Amino acid sequence: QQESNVPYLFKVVRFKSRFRASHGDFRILPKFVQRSQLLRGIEKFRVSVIELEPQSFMLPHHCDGEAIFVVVKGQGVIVIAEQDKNNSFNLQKGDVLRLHGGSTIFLLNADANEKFKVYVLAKSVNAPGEVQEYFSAGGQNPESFYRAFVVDILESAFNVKRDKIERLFSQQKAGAIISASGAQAAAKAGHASAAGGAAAAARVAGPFNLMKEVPEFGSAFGQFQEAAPQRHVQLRDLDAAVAFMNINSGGMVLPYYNSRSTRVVAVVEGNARFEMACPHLGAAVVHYAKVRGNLNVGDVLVIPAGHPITFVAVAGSDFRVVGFGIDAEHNKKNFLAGKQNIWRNIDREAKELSFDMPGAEVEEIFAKQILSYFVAGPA
Ligand SMILES: O=C1CC[C@@H](C(=O)O)N1
Ligand SMILES: [Mg+2]
Repeated sequence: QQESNVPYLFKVVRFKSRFRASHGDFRILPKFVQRSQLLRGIEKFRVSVIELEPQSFMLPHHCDGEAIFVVVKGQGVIVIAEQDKNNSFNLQKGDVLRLHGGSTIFLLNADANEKFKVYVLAKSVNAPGEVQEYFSAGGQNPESFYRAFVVDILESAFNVKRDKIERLFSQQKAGAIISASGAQAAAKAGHASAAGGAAAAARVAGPFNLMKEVPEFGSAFGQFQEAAPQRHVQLRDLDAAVAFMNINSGGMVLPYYNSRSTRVVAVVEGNARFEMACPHLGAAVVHYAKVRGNLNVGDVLVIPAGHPITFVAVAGSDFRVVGFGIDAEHNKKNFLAGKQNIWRNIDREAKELSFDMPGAEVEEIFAKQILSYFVAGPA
C-alpha cells in the first residue's frame, strides 16, 4: 500500500482550491471516481473545506449542490438569502446545517484570532458529481455571473443606465474571501440566532449540535456521536448522516463495519493508523486485501459499506474525525470484538463450527475483552 495506490485514501493535498483568496480558502476534493470505479456508488457526492481567517467575509454566492455544513473549528455567521426569506445563524464548533441547493449565502468570521473551518458534503443535481459555485456578488475578481449578461439586458433588468450598472460589476477586484471591518461584522451578523433558532420552521432551519449529548457508543478511550436521518428530518432528503468520532490518545476503536452506509471520514485532530479488510482489491474464492495507511489532519478516508475497519490513535493527541454517511437510513454499526459485538448474538455451537475449535474455548477467547467500542491500542 504505497498510499497513492490505496483508492479509498485521499490525502489533504488532493483538495483543490476553487479560487485564490486572501482571507481564506475553499477547496474541494476531486470526484470520488477520479482514480477508481470502486467509488462509483458515491459519484454524486463531493466533500470540501471552507476556511475563513479572523475578521473575514466570503462573498454572496450559491451552489448547484445540496449541502451539509459541519463546523469543525471556530465560530462564523452564515446568512442565507432566498427569494422570499432571510436567515442568519451564528455557528459554533459541532454545529450541523443542511443548506438547500441554490441558497445564496455569505459567511463572516467575526473573531479576532481564531480561524473558522467548515467541512462540507454536497450532492450534485446536474451532471453526476459536478458541483459549481455561482458568484452573484463579485465583479472582476471573483467574476460575478452578472457579467455574462449583455449590457442592454442589464440596463433593462436593473432600469439603470448601462454604463452605471456595468461599472457596478467591475469594482470588486479583491477576491472571494476578504477583510471585514469590525462595524461590518456587527452589522452583518446581528439578526443571527446564535445556538440556532431555526424559526418555528419550514424551509431553512437552523443548525443542530450533538456535542453535549451522551455518546451512542463510548468508553474511557473514545466516543461516537451521530446525527442520523432517522432522528433529524433535515438529513432525510440526502439520506445522509454526520458522525463525530473521537479516539483518546493511546486508544483505538475496535474493529467494526457499517451495515449499509459508506462513510467519507475527514480528520480534524491528531493522527491514526488504519487497517481495513477489502475483498475487491483482494478478491473465484474470496481474499481480503490488507488496506492500510496513516491519516493526518485534513486527510480523507472513504470506508465502503460492509468493510471491516479499525483506527489506532498515534502519538500525543486524541484523534478526532467527522464522517459523512451516505445511504445512512437503516445503517447499523457492527462491532467485531469487545464485550458488545456481533458474536454475542451467535450461539456456542455455531462458534464451534465457525472456527473448528471447542465452542466454550471460542467463547472464552471472545470474552477476554471486557470493554466495548474503544480500548487501549497496542503499545
Ligand atoms: O455546494 C457547496 C459548495 C460550497 C458551498 C457553498 O455554497 O459555499 N456549497
Ligand atoms: Mg487563501
